[PDB]
Amino acid sequence: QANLMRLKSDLFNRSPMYPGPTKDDPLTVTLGFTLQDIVKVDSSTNEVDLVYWERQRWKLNSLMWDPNEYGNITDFRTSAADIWTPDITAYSSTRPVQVLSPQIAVVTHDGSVMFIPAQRLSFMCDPTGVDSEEGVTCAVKFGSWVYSGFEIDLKTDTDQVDLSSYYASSKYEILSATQTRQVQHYSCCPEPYIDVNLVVKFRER
Amino acid sequence: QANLMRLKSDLFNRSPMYPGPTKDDPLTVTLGFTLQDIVKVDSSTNEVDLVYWERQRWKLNSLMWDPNEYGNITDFRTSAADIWTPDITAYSSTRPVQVLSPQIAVVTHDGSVMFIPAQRLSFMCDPTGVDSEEGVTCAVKFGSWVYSGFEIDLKTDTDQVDLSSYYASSKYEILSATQTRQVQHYSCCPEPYIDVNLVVKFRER
Amino acid sequence: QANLMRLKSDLFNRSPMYPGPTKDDPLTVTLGFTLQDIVKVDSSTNEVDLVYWERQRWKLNSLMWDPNEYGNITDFRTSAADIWTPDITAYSSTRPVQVLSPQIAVVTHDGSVMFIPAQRLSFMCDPTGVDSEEGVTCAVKFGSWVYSGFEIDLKTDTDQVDLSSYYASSKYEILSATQTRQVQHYSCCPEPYIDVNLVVKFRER
Amino acid sequence: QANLMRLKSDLFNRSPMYPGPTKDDPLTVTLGFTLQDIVKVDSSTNEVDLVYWERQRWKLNSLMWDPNEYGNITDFRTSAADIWTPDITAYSSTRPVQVLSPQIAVVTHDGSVMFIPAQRLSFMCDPTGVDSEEGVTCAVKFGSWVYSGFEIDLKTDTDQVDLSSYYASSKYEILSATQTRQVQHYSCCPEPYIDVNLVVKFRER
Amino acid sequence: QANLMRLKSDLFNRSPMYPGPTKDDPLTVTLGFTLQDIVKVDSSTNEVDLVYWERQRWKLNSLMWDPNEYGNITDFRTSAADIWTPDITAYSSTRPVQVLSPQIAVVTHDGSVMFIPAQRLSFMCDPTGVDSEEGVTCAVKFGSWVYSGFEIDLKTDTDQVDLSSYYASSKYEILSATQTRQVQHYSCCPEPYIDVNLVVKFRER
Ligand SMILES: CN1[C@@H]2CCC[C@H]1C[C@@H](NC(=O)c1nn(C)c3ccccc13)C2
Ligand SMILES: CN1[C@@H]2CCC[C@H]1C[C@@H](NC(=O)c1nn(C)c3ccccc13)C2
Ligand SMILES: CN1[C@@H]2CCC[C@H]1C[C@@H](NC(=O)c1nn(C)c3ccccc13)C2
Ligand SMILES: CN1[C@@H]2CCC[C@H]1C[C@@H](NC(=O)c1nn(C)c3ccccc13)C2
Ligand SMILES: CN1[C@@H]2CCC[C@H]1C[C@H](NC(=O)c1nn(C)c3ccccc13)C2
Ligand SMILES: *C1O[C@H](CO)[C@@H](O)[C@H](O)[C@H]1NC(C)=O
Ligand SMILES: *[C@@H]1O[C@H](CO)[C@@H](O)[C@H](O)[C@H]1NC(C)=O
Ligand SMILES: *[C@@H]1O[C@H](CO)[C@@H](O)[C@H](O)[C@H]1NC(C)=O
Ligand SMILES: *[C@@H]1O[C@H](CO)[C@@H](O)[C@H](O)[C@H]1NC(C)=O
Ligand code: NA
Repeated sequence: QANLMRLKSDLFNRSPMYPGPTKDDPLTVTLGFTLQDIVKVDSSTNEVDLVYWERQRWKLNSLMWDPNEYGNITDFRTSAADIWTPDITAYSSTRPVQVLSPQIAVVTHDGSVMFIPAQRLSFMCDPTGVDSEEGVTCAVKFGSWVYSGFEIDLKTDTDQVDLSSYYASSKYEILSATQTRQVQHYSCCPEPYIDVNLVVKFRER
Repeated sequence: QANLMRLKSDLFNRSPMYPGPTKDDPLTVTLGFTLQDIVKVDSSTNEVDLVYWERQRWKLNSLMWDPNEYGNITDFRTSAADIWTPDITAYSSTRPVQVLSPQIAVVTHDGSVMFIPAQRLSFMCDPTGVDSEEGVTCAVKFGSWVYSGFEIDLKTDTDQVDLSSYYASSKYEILSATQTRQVQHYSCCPEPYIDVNLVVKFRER
Repeated sequence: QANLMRLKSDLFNRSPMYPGPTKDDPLTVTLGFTLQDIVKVDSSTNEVDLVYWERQRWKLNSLMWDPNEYGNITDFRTSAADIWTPDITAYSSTRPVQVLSPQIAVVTHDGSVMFIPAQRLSFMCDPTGVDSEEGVTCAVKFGSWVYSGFEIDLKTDTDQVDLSSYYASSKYEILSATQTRQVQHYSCCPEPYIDVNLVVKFRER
Repeated sequence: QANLMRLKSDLFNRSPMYPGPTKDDPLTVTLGFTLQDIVKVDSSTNEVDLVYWERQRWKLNSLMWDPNEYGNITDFRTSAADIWTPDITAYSSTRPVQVLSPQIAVVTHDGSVMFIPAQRLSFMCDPTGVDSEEGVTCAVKFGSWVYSGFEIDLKTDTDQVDLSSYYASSKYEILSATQTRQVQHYSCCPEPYIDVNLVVKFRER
Repeated sequence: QANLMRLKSDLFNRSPMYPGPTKDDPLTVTLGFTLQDIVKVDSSTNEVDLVYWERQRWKLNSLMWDPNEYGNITDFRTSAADIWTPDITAYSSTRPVQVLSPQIAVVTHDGSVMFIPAQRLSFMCDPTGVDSEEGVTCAVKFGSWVYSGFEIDLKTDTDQVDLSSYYASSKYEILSATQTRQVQHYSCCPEPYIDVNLVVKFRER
């Protein structure tokens, strides 16, 4: 708490805050999902609720420091409201996402930030076939809402969704879960937008 | 990050916020709807729920700059709470509108602002006949709540609601989707009032 | 915009906020209701849901200005948070009232304020007989919570509830809707309180 | 209004907020309840919902003033957020309480404060026998959450619950309703613990 | 109350905010659960709702003080927002935890802090067999969300969950309730994490 108080002051109070990436200084955000449980399936309205962890990672020069000047501190924890965060969001949610975890990020001396919110999400899915052997497939896109591919690019560290914390006695079993970076060119806008596509095939019991 | 900080502070920290339009200095807000899905139909209460993107566009002289002065930044993204926004509301909602996307807008050097919140709206519609071949038509009007057409004029770039992102496997099919500007030279108050009427015709299957 | 910025700064940033009325300087608030729809009837809990606009009007000398001193501005819109508002509330709600419109008010140069929040309200009503030819009668009264008649008085411009914007395809037809000034005395307190009684008789179909 | 603003400035700005009661300077909170309706009874979850008013009264020397020094002002109204309030909490709630009235308090020149929030409360109650003629009895205790009897004392003005505003067409019929101060000493601690027990016997029709 | 104001001002305002523990200056959080009721069991979504109090205890050296310098004050109550708090969270919640008690803590002159918030938690649990004589078992982990064992270790003053406040007329009786410290090693990280595993076996009637 000696040099850690002095470090956080030198980063947040003295210096201004990141106003977000630009075309001249773009940013790459790494995205990884941890599927925990499929909680609800509404066939009357086509809604499916997921509980998942959202791994987000990015790096800013204006967060870097030299450990030898701050008690050999390599990393720290702080409120996610102390730093800038990307506007990563689902394209087809039907309700406001609810947050299940503390909003705290980890900041490392290279300027890399690690932020992993646990969330609950209702989204659009016709769940017809979930009670069959073949199951049913759903998909929901995640990406920046207002920044283009020239300002925020996405990447994944793997095409496989982490299922190592999927709830055992879940009403549903996961057949396949894949997260896949796409580059989307919409008819509305001259700039492309980049998303990671969370695709899940699943079935009952 | 260097020129953008200076730009954001010159625009926001060096002038009081735009107090809004007046009779002498009216404003034109362009409006457009993207129907993503019809999410709920209640024939017992006559409530229908929509998920849509509401595109709002306007231009302010006080938000103009010369890029040459700012490292040739032509546009930037900022929190919607940094800038003035129009009081566009649905005239027949039954529940508070729920925001599904980040509250971020796009400001351009010409002074223009693009703001597209994704939203869930519950409004008044008798869905009787939805299970017929002919379907049922709902309608909901959007406009400024407190500004007359003398301060805020409305406008659409097209009469057709954007259906390019409509849920491929939706519970309902859209038969027609129109967005129409309407002007009341009388609405219980001696003053011209303007709305954009959203008319949606749809049926089950 | 230059003059309006100045008027608002002069009103809101150079004088302490109005501390509300007192016995020595009372206030009269005008109240009117516009019934848009009866959205829910629950005979198992005796709750009825209304959607209405509540019109509130009052005058403060501390909001007066001479137009000549400010570009001939005669009136402007501002956030309701910028001004004092009366604590008018429904007496028999069963759930927190929900606001459906922007919290913005019109201020006029003579010091008059017009504030019209659209709302959804759940209140105590036994709807027994609503499917009868005669119908059922519900009532909810609205008043200040902590200001007596010596500090806040209420009046109405008409005794008839505005039904000109009632949903044409509502589940319920309105047989009569009145709004009446009433003096209430409580056992706890000597001072009388003033409210406005909203009486609505309606039926199905 | 000049004297009021001056008085408010003197109480809330020329001084720090009351840090709360201590063992050297204890405080007595008078508690009284007003039952308005019993709105929900869930026999499967053992939850009952009340709509009631919680009357709290205490007196601070720091809130005293001589009316002669302030143009004869003997009392005023002000947002509950401007002053300290006791942590009177229900001990067996199942859900967060929902506020139904404005949060304004009345402050009298003797330093006394009167604060009466209207609330919807969900609490633990096996309602078995509510349809019988003997009905059912439910109870919920109210007191400080973190202050012992050494810091906050509780007191009632009467043992009868105010039924003068009980909903006339309520689904239920109140057989008895009492509010009783209770003290429980413990062998580990010299500090007593104080609560007011709200006991309601009721039945259908 | 004069001494208390000066104490709180010396500890909070004339001192930098505690930045949380590190590898160098780690922290031990003592954890305890008082179970009040099992309020909901959903067998179609595998969700169980608990209401409980969560006793948190820890000690900062930065919150120590000499009572002799501040009028023999041994402890005081203050908002949980005035001080740093551990990010203890449930690992398998399905909805945001709902706080039922005031967010106030107690700080002792030795620097120790006791924080006991009442809560409603929804978590993943297959309730299959609850209506049987053997009953059913649920488990939920609680621990820091961003800190490892190096920064935060957990402790329990006992291994039995307090059932002395369990609702007597509950829909369910408890068969066993344990709170047991566990040390994990998730594959993502080379550092260990501490958690306390609340395990509850129970049944109807
Ligand atoms: C990820 N985001 C980007 C692409 C679409 C969804 C969001 C919002 C944002 N959308 C848009 O900018 C957008 N959408 N429509 C239908 C338009 C029509 C005309 C002009 C702009 C737009 C950009
Ligand atoms: C966009 N807005 C304008 C047009 C109607 C919808 C909203 C509400 C606003 N309403 C009104 O201003 C309004 N309404 N009633 C019944 C009144 C009676 C007397 C004076 C004013 C009003 C006007
Ligand atoms: C409209 N108002 C609401 C809140 C305060 C003033 C009035 C009267 C009423 N509340 C009262 O103030 C009130 N009620 N009871 C039973 C009391 C007992 C002692 C002192 C005051 C009261 C409700
Ligand atoms: C207001 N309070 C009451 C209700 C819950 C919150 C607080 C905590 C309080 N509990 C106590 O602090 C408590 N209880 N027992 C049996 C003890 C034995 C030794 C030391 C402390 C306690 C109970
Ligand atoms: C369960 N966890 C959460 C809460 C604390 C213990 C652990 C550790 C912590 N972080 C992680 O869970 C975590 N980190 N990375 C890089 C991951 C990659 C894939 C899956 C999970 C993670 C948060
Ligand atoms: C508390 O403070 C007083 C004042 O200085 C001190 O003299 C005394 O030791 C303490 N209390 C007792 C035991 O008198
Ligand atoms: C755009 O502005 C930049 C400022 O660095 C300038 O270097 C550049 O010349 C400008 N564009 C043109 C016309 O080259
Ligand atoms: C307002 O209007 C009057 C009359 O038209 C005009 O003479 C005066 O200059 C105006 N004041 C301002 C500042 O616009
Ligand atoms: C209160 O002020 C008025 C004068 O404005 C006067 O009637 C009265 O004397 C004053 N109070 C007392 C106690 O005199
Ligand atoms: Na009243």
